Amino acid sequence: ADLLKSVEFAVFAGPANDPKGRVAALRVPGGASLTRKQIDEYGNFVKIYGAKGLAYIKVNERAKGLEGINSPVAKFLNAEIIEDILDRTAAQDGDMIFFGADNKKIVADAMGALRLKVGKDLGLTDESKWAPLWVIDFPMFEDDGEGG
Amino acid sequence: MRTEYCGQLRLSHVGQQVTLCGWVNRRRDLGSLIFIDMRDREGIVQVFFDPDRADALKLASELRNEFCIQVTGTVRARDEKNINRDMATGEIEVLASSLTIINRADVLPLDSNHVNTEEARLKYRYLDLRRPEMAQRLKTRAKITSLVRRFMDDHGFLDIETPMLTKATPEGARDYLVPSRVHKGKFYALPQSPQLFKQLLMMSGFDRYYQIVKCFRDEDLRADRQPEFTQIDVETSFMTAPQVREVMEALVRHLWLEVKGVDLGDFPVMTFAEAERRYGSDKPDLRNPMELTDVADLLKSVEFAVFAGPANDPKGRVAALRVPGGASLTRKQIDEYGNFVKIYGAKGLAYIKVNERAKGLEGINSPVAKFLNAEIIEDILDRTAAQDGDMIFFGADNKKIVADAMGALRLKVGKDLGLTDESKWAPLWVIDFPMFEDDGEGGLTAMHHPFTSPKDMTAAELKAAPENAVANAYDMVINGYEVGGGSVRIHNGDMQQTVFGILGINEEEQREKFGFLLDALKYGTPPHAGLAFGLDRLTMLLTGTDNIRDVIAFPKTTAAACLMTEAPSFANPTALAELSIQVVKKAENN
Amino acid sequence: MRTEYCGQLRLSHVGQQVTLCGWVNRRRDLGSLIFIDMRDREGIVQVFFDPDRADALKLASELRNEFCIQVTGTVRARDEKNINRDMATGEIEVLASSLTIINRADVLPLDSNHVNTEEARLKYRYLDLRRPEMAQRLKTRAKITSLVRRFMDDHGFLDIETPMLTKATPEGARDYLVPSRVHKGKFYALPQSPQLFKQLLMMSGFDRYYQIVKCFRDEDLRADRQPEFTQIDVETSFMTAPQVREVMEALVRHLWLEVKGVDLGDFPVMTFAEAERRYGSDKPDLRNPMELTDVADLLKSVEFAVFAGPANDPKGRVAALRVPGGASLTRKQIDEYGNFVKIYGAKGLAYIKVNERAKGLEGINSPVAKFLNAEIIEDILDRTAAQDGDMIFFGADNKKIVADAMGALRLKVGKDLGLTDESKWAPLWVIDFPMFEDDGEGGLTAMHHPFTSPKDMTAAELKAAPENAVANAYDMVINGYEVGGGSVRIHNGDMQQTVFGILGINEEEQREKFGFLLDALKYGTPPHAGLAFGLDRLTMLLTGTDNIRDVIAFPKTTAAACLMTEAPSFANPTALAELSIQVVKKAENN
Ligand SMILES: [Mg+2]
Ligand SMILES: [Mg+2]
Repeated sequence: ADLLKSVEFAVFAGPANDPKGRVAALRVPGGASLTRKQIDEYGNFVKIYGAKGLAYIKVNERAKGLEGINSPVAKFLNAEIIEDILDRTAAQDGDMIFFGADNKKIVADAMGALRLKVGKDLGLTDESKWAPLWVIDFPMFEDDGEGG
Repeated sequence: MRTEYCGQLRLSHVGQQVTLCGWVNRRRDLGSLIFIDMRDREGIVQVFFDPDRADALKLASELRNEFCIQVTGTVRARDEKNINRDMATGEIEVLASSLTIINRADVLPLDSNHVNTEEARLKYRYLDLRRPEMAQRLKTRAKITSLVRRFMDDHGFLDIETPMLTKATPEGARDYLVPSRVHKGKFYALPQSPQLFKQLLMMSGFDRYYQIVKCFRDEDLRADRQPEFTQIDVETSFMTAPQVREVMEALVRHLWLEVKGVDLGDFPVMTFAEAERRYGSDKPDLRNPMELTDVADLLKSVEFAVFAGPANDPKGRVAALRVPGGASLTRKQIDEYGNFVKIYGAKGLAYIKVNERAKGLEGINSPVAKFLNAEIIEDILDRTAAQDGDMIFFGADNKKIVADAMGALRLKVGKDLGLTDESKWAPLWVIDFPMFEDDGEGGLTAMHHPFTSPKDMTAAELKAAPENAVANAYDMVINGYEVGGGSVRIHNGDMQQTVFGILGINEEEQREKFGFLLDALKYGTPPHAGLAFGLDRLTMLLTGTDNIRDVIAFPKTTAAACLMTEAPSFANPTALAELSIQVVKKAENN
Repeated sequence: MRTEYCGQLRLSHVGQQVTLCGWVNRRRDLGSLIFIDMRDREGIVQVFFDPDRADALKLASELRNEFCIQVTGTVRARDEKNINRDMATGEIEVLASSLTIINRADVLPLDSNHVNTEEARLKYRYLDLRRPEMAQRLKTRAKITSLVRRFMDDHGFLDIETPMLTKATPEGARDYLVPSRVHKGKFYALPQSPQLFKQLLMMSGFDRYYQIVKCFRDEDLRADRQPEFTQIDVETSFMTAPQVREVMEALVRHLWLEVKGVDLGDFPVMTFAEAERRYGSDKPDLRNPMELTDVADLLKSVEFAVFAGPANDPKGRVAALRVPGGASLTRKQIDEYGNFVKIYGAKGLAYIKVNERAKGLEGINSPVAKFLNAEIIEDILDRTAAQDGDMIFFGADNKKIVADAMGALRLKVGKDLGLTDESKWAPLWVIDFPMFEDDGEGGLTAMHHPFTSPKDMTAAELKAAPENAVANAYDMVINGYEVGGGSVRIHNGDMQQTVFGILGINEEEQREKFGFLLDALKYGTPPHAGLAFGLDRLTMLLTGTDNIRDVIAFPKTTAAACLMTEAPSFANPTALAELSIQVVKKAENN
């Protein structure tokens, strides 16, 4: 988000400047080879969780520039912003960066399941492994929907 | 100067010398003999350069992809073994006697035998529109608008232009603003449609109006949703809904005959209420033979809450989906669907496998048969008319949950089991759409524009029980897509006032949202009604595409940007200066 | 539900029972008899209510003008003594048998038995459109577009839509900006025309395009100048200019034959130079037989500063206007003219009365005879082929002021002396326009537009002497009005780049402003020419009207306002914040 608070592109800008939102990037290893068909399916899969789409950036020849990538949103971004993303997400040649731009809950829900799907669909998820962990500091309360 | 178009050559042209202007679509060589697929707007024709002299040839060996050339030669039959079935001109070829290279062509940035992002094609749109597959969709759109015009003009509709620069703060505040250089600080609005002007033209006595016109939306550019879209706009006077539907139906039928050669046949008509019940959609796909059956009343007394509750709830339903030949279905498959319906709010998906009715409870196989009984399952198999082999799926929830879930489940199953003949044309009319609904905080809001009239209510009965009042509105669906809609407007002022009252639109509001109109209704307003067909949809259906961008010559992307011209763009400060506006940004604490 | 239109009924209908729908135009009681002149878009029909049918006559006594009614009656022959030869339905009337008052009507705020101000009419536009004179204009406009469309279709032009949400481009003129809610800080531009998009379509393979589309000029609005106007946009491929004019000259003749029923003949053809040398404008009115003559060459050595000066000025000319029977003019008369030309920035208006060339200088009277001499005056008369009883005015100044003022005085003197036959049609083609025109700021501007091809000058020669380059451009003038025009486009990249150069736009700007255009020219661009027509002017000319606002359903005033809707207006403050913009003071910020 902090990388895109400026951009004129409201699709990113709105939610990046909106504290109840966020622009989330999901880096999928060697997912650049993903297909026109496959991207579109995911596009619709995220909708199930409230997402109004899925912007992407296909990373080909990293150290080559905006020339080294390939993205429908690249023109709404620029050279500097895109290196920051490829860097931050530690993208690699042949990698795929997916974007979720909406209110925190939707981005969490969409990119969270999307993150899971892509893992199984691409077998990046080694399910033979055991991954335990602690999640601490839960909110005290939840919205009750009726005000309380 | 051509004498004919490449793609129109046929066996009947043999012996005729022709002159063709076009482009090289593909080039192939047989030794020194050069074969070229010469293309122009009508399609491709094979042209062969076979001079028995090295002089004449020269030029031809230079031709490459997209060269713009002129050649004059004679038509002849292709040798039986080379006749091309998939080519309108495939039974003939042209033997060139003259060649003129009008203009070369650099190497194309768009790949021919490779895959191109819709991003590149959009950037090189003028290159992509050359593809015969692409040209054709736009050639057909031209025949479609030509057919509409001639049909409308013949049935007495007047083509009368309405303004694009219009009164701002018009509808939903979902429009484009155009700042005025002359009236500093003031704006016009690009129209959602000739919304109020066509009604004015009915007051002005024109009797029937239509226009092929552009419209603008300004929401979040969903895919299939451009920032501007063309509508076949219609308005009539002294006509009832049925009489409006009939003429608009003869239009579509006329379009299918003349374009696809199919006779759509009389359109079925349904009520918004019947549609949600039967198909769980206000836009039913009737290419799918299945349908939902209500069986709530058959289950109002069982002990099983899953059914008993939704069955007894006044705002709940228990829909039965009978899928012919579905008993032969996998736990795996029955589990996918089990999940699939979860996407729309379903908690589950009970089912009854029907193997052999004649044998009774022992004829079925079902996890819930236990909680039911012989009679109930018999009544249900009767209502749904289950044949041995059929599967009965049940969605038992809130009217909405069931509708979207089973609605969706019906569509998926049908495709899956090959039950829906994707190749059938299923047109219909959905009518009697509710009049109102809850808006944001409730109260009540118009399902259509506020000038729509009630179908079967009095101003008082309406003021008395508006919640479920039924509108005199109609929709044309073709294979599950809203392709048109309209309604009968109000001509009785008492009635218009009551609507506004129900709507919460007070006097000051009325006066600024549409005062000239309201004024216009004071001079003997005739009964009037209209409708609008989305031209883009119409064209998608008529050319078998599914991508809205394929029926528009210069479409924008989802982000409403144009990749070729690169609009929208930063404006010149000079210009912003005369316009008396300036770009600003929240100076949030800095 | 009507059965017929009030105005179509003729004797041929005598006998039938008809159901009319429409408005009460007039009402006349004749004893206990009630007569109504019922109206609908086809016209007026007299309706007779007999006391024999008690209830219809009962309701009919409440009918006032403009009531919306329905009457079912019987058509019948009026008596010979009651035939009204001035109504199309003047030989019949309808003996009513039933009446239904659909809606009463308030007294119209727009009086009809009297004349109104174009202003009051525009506020109640809807009402003013109920008038026959008015409604006939729109119906002929519908007829014309319909005759155009069938024409284009028969000749193979495809109707392809272009976008209205465009990219603000360099030069040309001024656009209406449209801020973007998705690309905050960026705009689109309403198109001045499908100018670059139609060429892009000729490069896409479509071969002939046309569209009846809206264009927006945000420059100050003149007399018959609306902010929006409609053009019959045309673009062709593989055709020369003479060929383009041919078919284009055919569409217009067809219009004049189908509409006013006149034949025009082959349009004469004049070059820009001839047109200026002879009439002082690039849109001459050949209805006026007079024509200007040049004499500067004869006045270089005169003492008289009023001639000598502009005659030795490279950018000046001294034009003589021989006005037949002009000697008869009076002093008050000669002075109005003298002042008249002042309006166009000219000085005075020297003159010579030729009473008898049979007396040399003695046969002529003049305030400037003493300045010229026996020789110079003989050449001036010969050159002008002056007749005894002829007046010769002289305009000496800057080429543009002379053309401007002398071509104006040429037209005015035409009406005054009754020398122009307002009844004739004078159509023609003005061709061979220059590529550029001095822009008053140091450089050059495209006479027609940046993409116009030069008749025969090479890129090099064009770099050498651009001011002198002749264009492959043509205008169609009819009676002194520019109805349409266009040019053969540039299909070569170096050429296009070169012109962008002369136009003062640099590589970088060319790249970012016309980059898509510069690339497309690399892929076999075919030769292509086009032309646009002024629909509104065409309709004006064909409906014999001089008020362009009389051919538009809902036009705006000269200040670009809509008195009926009240736009432009203030936009919702919120709307602007969502658009990331705000209105400012002309001074204030910067
Ligand atoms: Mg709808
Ligand atoms: Mg002009």
